[PDB]
Amino acid sequence: GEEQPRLFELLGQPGYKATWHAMFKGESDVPKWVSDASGPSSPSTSLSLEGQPYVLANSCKPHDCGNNRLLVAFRGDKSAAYGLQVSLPDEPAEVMQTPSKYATYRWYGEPSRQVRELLMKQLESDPNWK
Repeated sequence: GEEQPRLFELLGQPGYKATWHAMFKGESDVPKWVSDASGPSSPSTSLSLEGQPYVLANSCKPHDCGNNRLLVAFRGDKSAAYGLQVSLPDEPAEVMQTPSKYATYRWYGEPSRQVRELLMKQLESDPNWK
């Protein structure tokens, strides 16, 4: 794996910007923060999945970061992107303990099961995520 720019940085580049835009074609009721994907973001990673390259990026909703997470997998060649939006409720307190049991997921780009799993692994890289 190799460090890559953060999502807001990637999306400033003409190539990633265009692939991202294309991902939302035909989608309805997409929150502005998701299509913008301009909020806090930790470093991305380029890696391989069974010999196919992806750039795995993340962001979260400004000022509601823990409860609103975005994970993205761009193909290495930038020809397609796949996305995962994670939503957590505010209550009960145990959401913080086992967020996986409370989360609602929305998928973008019609990812395969294997790409879905790759995106879940990125989410699960947070040591508090369980």
